[PDB]
Amino acid sequence: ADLRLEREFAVAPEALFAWVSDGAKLLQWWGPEGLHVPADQHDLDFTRLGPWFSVMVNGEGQRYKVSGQVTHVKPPQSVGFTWGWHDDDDRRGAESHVMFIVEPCGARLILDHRELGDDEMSLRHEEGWTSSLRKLAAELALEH
Repeated sequence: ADLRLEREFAVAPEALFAWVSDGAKLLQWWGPEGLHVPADQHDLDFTRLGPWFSVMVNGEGQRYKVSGQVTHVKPPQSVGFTWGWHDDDDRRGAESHVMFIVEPCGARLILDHRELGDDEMSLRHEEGWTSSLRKLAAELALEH
């Protein structure tokens, strides 16, 4: 019910943080490879506190909506937000907390997702995040 992922990048921590907090940048790699978020419906931005949400659509038209609350935004340091998927009738279930933290070295990113349904879910999310980070990595290497 608790997962941890991390990767280093040849960019400046200031940059890495902007890439994991700014909506313009977030909307670039959000969601696993294969699915995207329609500009039509979302509020993906961890730059300020308050409600955040975002639906994802895959290559087959399947929609997935996840909501949350940005709990803390430490501009250079880190961000933290609430996590909850939505029902077939727009009803969010089990809630979790996601945290993106930087820390230079270049700069490395730590993704920590806790309080998930169980282990079988702590896996499904890990691979999901893993898949989604590939898109960030690529997005970064394109901006150098």
